[PDB]
Amino acid sequence: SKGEELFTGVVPILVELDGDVNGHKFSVSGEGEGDATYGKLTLKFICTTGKLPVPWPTLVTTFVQCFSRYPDHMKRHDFFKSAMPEGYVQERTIFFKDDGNYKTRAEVKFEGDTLVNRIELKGIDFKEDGNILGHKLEYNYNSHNVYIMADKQKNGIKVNFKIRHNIEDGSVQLADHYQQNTPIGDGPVLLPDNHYLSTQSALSKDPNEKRDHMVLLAFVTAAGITH
Amino acid sequence: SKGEELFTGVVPILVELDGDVNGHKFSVSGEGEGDATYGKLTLKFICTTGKLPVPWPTLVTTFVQCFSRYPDHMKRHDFFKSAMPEGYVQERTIFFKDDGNYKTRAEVKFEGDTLVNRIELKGIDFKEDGNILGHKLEYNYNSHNVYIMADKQKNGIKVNFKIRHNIEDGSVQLADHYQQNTPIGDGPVLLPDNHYLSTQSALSKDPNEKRDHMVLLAFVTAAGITH
Amino acid sequence: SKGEELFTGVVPILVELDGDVNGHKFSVSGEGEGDATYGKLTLKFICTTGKLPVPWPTLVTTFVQCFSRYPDHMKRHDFFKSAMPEGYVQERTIFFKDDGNYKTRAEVKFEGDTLVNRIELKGIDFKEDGNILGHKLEYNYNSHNVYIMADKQKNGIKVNFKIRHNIEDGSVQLADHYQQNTPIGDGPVLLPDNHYLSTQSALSKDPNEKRDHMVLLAFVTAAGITH
Amino acid sequence: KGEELFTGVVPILVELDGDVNGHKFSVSGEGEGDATYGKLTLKFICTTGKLPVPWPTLVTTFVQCFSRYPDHMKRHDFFKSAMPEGYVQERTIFFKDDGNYKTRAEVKFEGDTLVNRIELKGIDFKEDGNILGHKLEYNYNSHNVYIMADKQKNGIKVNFKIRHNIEDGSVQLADHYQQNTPIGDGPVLLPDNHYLSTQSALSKDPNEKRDHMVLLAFVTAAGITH
Repeated sequence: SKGEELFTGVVPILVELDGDVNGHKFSVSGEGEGDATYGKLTLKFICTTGKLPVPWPTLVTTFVQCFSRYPDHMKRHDFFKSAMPEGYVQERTIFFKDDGNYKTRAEVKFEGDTLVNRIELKGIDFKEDGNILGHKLEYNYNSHNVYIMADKQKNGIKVNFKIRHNIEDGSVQLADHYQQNTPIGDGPVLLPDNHYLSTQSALSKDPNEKRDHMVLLAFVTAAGITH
Repeated sequence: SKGEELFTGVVPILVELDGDVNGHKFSVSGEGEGDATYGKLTLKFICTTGKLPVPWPTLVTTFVQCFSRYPDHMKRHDFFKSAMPEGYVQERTIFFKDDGNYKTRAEVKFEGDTLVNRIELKGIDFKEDGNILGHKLEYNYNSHNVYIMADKQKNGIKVNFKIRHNIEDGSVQLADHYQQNTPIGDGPVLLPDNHYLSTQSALSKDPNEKRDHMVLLAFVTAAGITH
Repeated sequence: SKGEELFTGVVPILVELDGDVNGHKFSVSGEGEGDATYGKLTLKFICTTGKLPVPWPTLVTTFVQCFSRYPDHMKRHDFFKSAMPEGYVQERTIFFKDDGNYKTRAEVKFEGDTLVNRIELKGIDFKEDGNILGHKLEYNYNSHNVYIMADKQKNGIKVNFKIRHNIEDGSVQLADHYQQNTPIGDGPVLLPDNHYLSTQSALSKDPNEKRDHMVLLAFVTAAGITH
Repeated sequence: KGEELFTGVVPILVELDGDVNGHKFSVSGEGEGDATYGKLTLKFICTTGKLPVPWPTLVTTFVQCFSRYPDHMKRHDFFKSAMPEGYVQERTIFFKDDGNYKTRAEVKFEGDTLVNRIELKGIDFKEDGNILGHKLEYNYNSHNVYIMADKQKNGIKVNFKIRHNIEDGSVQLADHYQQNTPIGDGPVLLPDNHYLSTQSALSKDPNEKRDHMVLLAFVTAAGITH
């Protein structure tokens, strides 16, 4: 696609999130860059309102699948890049098993030379001392496959996966993600055959940073198609 | 699961289809056996009403995913066998791109020692000299991945994939499958995490058979989960 | 490769083996066809000297990897078709754990329009009532990955894998395969990056065949490269 | 038993003495690994000054014991089985149309630290080539690392081919021939054939003045379901 050409090098990224979980309001700003050639992202996020009222790992998926590496033999299946520069809307509901849910809406588009992800998040029905509001999730992250299908009637894609968040007591908290992406612009996009994205995420801290924050490094690679 | 034990050896299979495509009525009977230990199926189908009014390859998917091989580390994700012996209802719409569609409903269950697949099929809006009613498909079959997701809210699974049917002029006819599977019985069943089945199908003819028929050998293996 | 073009359709196959295992001399003739577009082989083998003195499954690997399906994105890695029509020599040692070994030399090449596999096999040091000469192997077959690497100095490849043969008492007999393939002709061949072949095999009988025999259907697909 | 040593975060030390076409250098590295996620974080410093070869050419030389082996493949993890006593890792790396590295390393626990001590000899490099001429980009591709048992040495043989992107758009290949053997007398796990899928991110420390490399790696075993 034409949008693909915008990703051949290193692209600066900005992330902005306005959040409300059980009435606790908060904001996060992020910045970094993406190198889709290697399917690699580097981002740092800061809670600018003080302490983040939910665990950092619960927000990883919310904080730019246009940086996925699509191998050459799968390049006609890259919806994300095909929607650029005008972008796409990404909406999710994330159901935390035996707990509350997040609902998110984001616009992912170029603003000048920068890929910008602007999100609104609303979380409801969380348990005051469940794993989320009780901060019981470990500061780590597992590898996942993100399943993608075309949604022709909406000129976009439907996406589903289930994050496994390790809890401090040895158990796992699941977070079931129902996701849709739809183009912002009117130009044609690539609607894919079924496939998946293999995703790895490394969370760390900036030793020079005193605010509540998260450093993220991600690798994302499309797979599953040989026709 | 309990139902898993029913598939440790060779199980006889019967298949019965009653069909109507654009008003053309037909019946097909099938028989053979499955060996889920190897993900292997061998079946022969006969059109008992005369000539089959659609190409045999378009019915391959319609004609027992309980015979899939689930490797030991994925056995908790085998919905199909866990629903046995009482079985499951399998419903599909199959959309032939630029052509008509099949809607099917099937009960797959043990009747005595035999696994029985009883199907009703209705096809509508087919073009009279399209690839299907014009018999323009080659007698062959590609390898496909069948994507499975849980639908817990509806007590079953949702399955999606797109068959590529090779056409006699070198093009491909796409057949987009939307499938739902629901237990028939009351007992506990396994709802899987997202995964796929890798499917290969060999079509052939019985040299001693003068009626319109298809011999089918399949291998199906589950993949995609390491957690 | 130029040799690739010889496999775009269905290609008849002939197999001939002369064997001697612990002094037991036997001969097997086989015939059928291959369709590399689908990675598919169908073959029937007959022991023309009487009863086979070793179990049929032990000879499956010996009885045409040129019929593998190489996906379009991996076609530069298909050594086997590149060596045609002049062909290649395939040599193996097969070490049956806690038992004897087979040593084989085969020529695989076109003779007219037919792909012929002509093999000499020598087996030594088998135990008289071990799993092999004692006929304790089940008539079935598991799926395997066949690992391929280039051998630049021999202008060919080196191949390794270990077959798991199921035994009648529930155990497994291992057969470790050390394999080398070299071109017969002096024309250019394709030397691959490391990859593997995913292989599935279905063994059956011809109900109207009174001779000692085996019917074989195989699917083979190359994988492991996206660069 | 060696498995048990990797359930949590394990500090790492790396020490390399090198000589490439007579150019002597040393590198010290440190960080940690978390095999539960197959994840490594390491920082390397050239302590002798400028590194005389590109940082990417040394990535594979600078602890496969931190690979994630999924539960169904745990019987195939040679690397951890050799711990704490360790293994020797030897390689020849052939750079196509250029010279070669030969390495010998001991990888073992020294107290609670996993330590990788390497000797590297490089020869027959072209002074104007991709390596000594510093024409490799500061990046890294994903690779599969193919492992087989070597029963008669009671270890493994490993082969793969690194693709290093060149500053003009071409690729410099580095064919790795690798062998690992136990240092101790204890039993080890000899695996069935399989591979490790490897991803590597190279970066810089914005406050580090010395010639250095920051590396993050993810490594996961695959290919077995029997």
